[PDB]
Amino acid sequence: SQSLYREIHQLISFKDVLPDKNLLPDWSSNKNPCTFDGVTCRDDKVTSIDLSSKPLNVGFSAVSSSLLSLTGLESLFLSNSHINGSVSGFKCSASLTSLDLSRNSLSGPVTTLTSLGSCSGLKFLNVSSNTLDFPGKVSGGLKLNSLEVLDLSANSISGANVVGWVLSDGCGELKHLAISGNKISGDVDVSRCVNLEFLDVSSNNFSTGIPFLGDCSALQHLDISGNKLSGDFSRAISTCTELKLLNISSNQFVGPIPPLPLKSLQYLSLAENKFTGEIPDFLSGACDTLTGLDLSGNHFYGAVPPFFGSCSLLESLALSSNNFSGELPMDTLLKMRGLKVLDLSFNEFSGELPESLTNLSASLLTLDLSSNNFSGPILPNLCQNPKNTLQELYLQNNGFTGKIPPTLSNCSELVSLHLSFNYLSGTIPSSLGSLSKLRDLKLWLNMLEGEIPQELMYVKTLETLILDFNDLTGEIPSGLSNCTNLNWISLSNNRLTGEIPKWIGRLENLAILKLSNNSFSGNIPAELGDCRSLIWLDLNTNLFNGTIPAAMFKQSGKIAAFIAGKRYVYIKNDGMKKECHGAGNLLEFQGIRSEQLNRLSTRNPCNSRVYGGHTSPTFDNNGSMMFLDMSYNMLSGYIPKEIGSMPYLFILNLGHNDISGSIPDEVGDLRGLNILDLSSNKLDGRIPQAMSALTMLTEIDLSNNNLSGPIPEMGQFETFPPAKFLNNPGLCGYPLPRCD
Ligand SMILES: *[C@@H]1O[C@H](CO)[C@@H](O[C@@H]2O[C@H](CO)[C@@H](O[C@@H]3O[C@H](CO)[C@@H](O)[C@H](O[C@H]4O[C@H](CO)[C@@H](O)[C@H](O)[C@@H]4O)[C@@H]3O)[C@H](O)[C@H]2NC(C)=O)[C@H](O)[C@H]1NC(C)=O
Ligand SMILES: *[C@@H]1O[C@H](CO)[C@@H](O[C@@H]2O[C@H](CO)[C@@H](O[C@@H]3O[C@H](CO)[C@@H](O)[C@H](O[C@H]4O[C@H](CO)[C@@H](O)[C@H](O)[C@@H]4O)[C@@H]3O)[C@H](O)[C@H]2NC(C)=O)[C@H](O)[C@H]1NC(C)=O
Ligand SMILES: *[C@@H]1O[C@H](CO)[C@@H](O[C@@H]2O[C@H](CO)[C@@H](O)[C@H](O)[C@H]2NC(C)=O)[C@H](O)[C@H]1NC(C)=O
Ligand SMILES: *[C@@H]1O[C@H](CO)[C@@H](O)[C@H](O)[C@H]1NC(C)=O
Ligand SMILES: *[C@@H]1O[C@H](CO)[C@@H](O)[C@H](O)[C@H]1NC(C)=O
Ligand SMILES: *[C@@H]1O[C@H](CO)[C@@H](O)[C@H](O)[C@H]1NC(C)=O
Repeated sequence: SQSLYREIHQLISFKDVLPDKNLLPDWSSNKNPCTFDGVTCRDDKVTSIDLSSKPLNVGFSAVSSSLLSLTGLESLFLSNSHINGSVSGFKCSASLTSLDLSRNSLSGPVTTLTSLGSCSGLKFLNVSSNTLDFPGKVSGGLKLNSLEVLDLSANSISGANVVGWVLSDGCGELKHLAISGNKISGDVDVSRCVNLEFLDVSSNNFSTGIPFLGDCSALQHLDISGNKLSGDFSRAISTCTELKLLNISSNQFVGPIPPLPLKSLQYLSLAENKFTGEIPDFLSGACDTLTGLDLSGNHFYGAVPPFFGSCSLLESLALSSNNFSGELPMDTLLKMRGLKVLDLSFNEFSGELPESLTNLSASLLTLDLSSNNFSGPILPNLCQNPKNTLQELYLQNNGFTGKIPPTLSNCSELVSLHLSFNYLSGTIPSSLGSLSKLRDLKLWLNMLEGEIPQELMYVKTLETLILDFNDLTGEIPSGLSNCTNLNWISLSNNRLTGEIPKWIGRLENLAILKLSNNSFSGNIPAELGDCRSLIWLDLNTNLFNGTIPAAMFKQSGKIAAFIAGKRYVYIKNDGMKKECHGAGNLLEFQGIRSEQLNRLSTRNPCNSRVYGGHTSPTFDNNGSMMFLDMSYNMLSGYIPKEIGSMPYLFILNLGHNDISGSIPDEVGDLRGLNILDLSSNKLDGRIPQAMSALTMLTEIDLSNNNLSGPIPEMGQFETFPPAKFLNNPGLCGYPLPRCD
């Protein structure tokens, strides 16, 4: 036939316009397209093409001209295919049923989509994750009332009543409308869309009316989350008898939980609003079907009602960041046969942990009790129940006393263990070495004693070891060398001894090493220079000595930084108190209230400058050290000129050592430098004029040295007070007295 002749010539013309033709190596002239990778055939005819996640790097016009006009083509999948340009008029086969152009670079007004009316059989359209917008006046209509499924999410569509524009020429056929992640506002009226099953208008700019749903006869999924809505959503959905998922989270709803349609409800989220009061008894009506409940981040209080025992299907219950109280309602929890995630964090539950909690160890995946006022010991009998499934145990920021139950080694599925901010005494059980899947061990701010267990070597998966603020002793166990995936080691504020092992150069995943305020000693191992992920090195307040090895900077410019997305807290030191040392403590802060930072004050001579966030380096490839504090040690000799080879270095603290020689002119290359402390050393010579080039300095200290001659007049030096240059006899020039 001709369509066969035409099919093959159309496919190859397309292949030929690709900048990297090597992309479709088995597509070739004089070969049957039904044997081509990417192609689906039925009865020797092409029915589908899927070139998704291939970087075609071509424009839509190539697509519409070569592919969309193919006789008999039923679907075209081109997600994440580096297609750019915009849609416009073309000839389109009548059999084309589905078009997926998601995750591309289509641009232009969303009205360009109207030209897909050419495709008279088009029922499913995905253009999510592009840059389609809506310039100015919202008039006319999209004119694609034949669609069953339309996804316009994650575009650049900003405007009022864009939804009216989509539905203007009818929506009797529409089953699924998604338009989340834009900047759309105004009215949402889908009452004429009597077949609509799925509506997602989340993460937009709605702040007026609640969506009008009319009879709401087929609606199963309603997501209006991530807006600024308030008002009577209860009345709006009261007719929705088929509703399975209702997500109204992250809005501005206030008041108690109002009536809800419960007979079909599987997932409910009211999280991150301003709801008040107690959980009402009438919610028992969903217990036949409810699968997920989320009430987090409101102002709820009281206790978890008894009726929840009948919710035998409830898999996850999240109630964090409210004000629930009383004891852990074990009587109710134990009936929840299907429960898998339990999150009561950031409330005021109190009392000791009930013995019966040991049964849940066999059903739960996540147990999060962090940031409550629990007291007593961690259940020793925990994970007795053979076939322990528990993966995540979060008990941080409570009032637990006693030992860390070695028993915890029986929860053999554990990937994450956070017992920080408690009053735990005793040792770190050697048996934790058994947790062969453990990635995160966080035990900081307790009273743990004894040595860091050698047996940790048995945990190949270990990524974070956070042991700060305890009473630990002994040396860094050689065993940790086997833990090659470690990316965050924090041992500060203990009483550890010995040297930094040279095997540390072996850990090529290690981004953060914090060992401040201990009694570590000897030389800084040149081997640190071998760590290719290292961006945060804190050794302040120890007994280190020898000279700073030039080699430790060999990675500069070669660093790519698995460390991001972890909640941290950075407590900046004010030079006000002399007992307070270092630039500042970077600390892990998952599941802990900042209000409880005051717990540190019995363990920390530091008075109040707090920087929150989630870890997030600034480069992605070819960066360098970002933080280097080696202050308050006994380092000597001169500063290597390779010190200047770190353009991402925000902070440099070498204060309070015995460093001598002159300041290398290469310090002037540290263009990202915010802080520079070299105070209380034996540095001499001149401040290099090269340092006039730095533009990001917020703090400098060069006081208590033997520096001499004039302070550089250009750059930022005139900006700092005399105090920063005191006790340098040969030193003159503003902010000091003019030079003789
Ligand atoms: C319109 O297009 C967008 C963009 O493609 C699309 O959104 C994406 O949908 C997919 C699912 O189709 C999402 O990817 C999933 O992510 C979850 C975890 O968040 C994974 O568990 C899923 O993996 C499953 O399936 C895989 C096979 O593909 C298996 O290998 C795996 O074992 C799992 O079984 C799955 O990858 C994706 O996150 C979204 N979001 C994006 C990319 O923005 C959207 O659904 C389309 N719209 C319509 C109406 O179809
Ligand atoms: C390195 O580690 C050691 C070990 O933590 C650390 O020494 C400790 O410092 C803290 C903080 O300065 C000290 O806390 C004190 O505890 C005594 C009782 O032992 C209290 O009487 C003191 O209370 C004062 O401060 C309170 C408010 O913070 C006031 O309410 C009260 O009225 C007092 O003014 C004080 O809190 C702790 O004693 C020491 N412990 C040891 C072992 O010395 C050291 O500071 C760390 N070094 C650095 C540079 O951080
Ligand atoms: C309920 O809606 C919330 C809020 O939109 C969802 O949480 C967000 O998920 C999006 C991606 O869809 C993320 O970009 C946001 O960071 C999330 N926000 C918050 C505050 O968590 C949530 O996933 C929805 N629940 C369900 C089951 O769909
Ligand atoms: C589309 O992508 C190509 C390849 O980078 C580029 O050269 C071209 O200018 C782009 N077209 C538009 C409309 O920006
Ligand atoms: C959201 O809508 C309001 C009112 O229409 C408008 O003034 C504002 O610019 C929009 N805000 C955002 C985040 O675009
Ligand atoms: C939270 O609950 C406690 C205990 O019932 C109560 O005393 C306290 O006032 C509540 N907190 C707030 C902020 O209302």
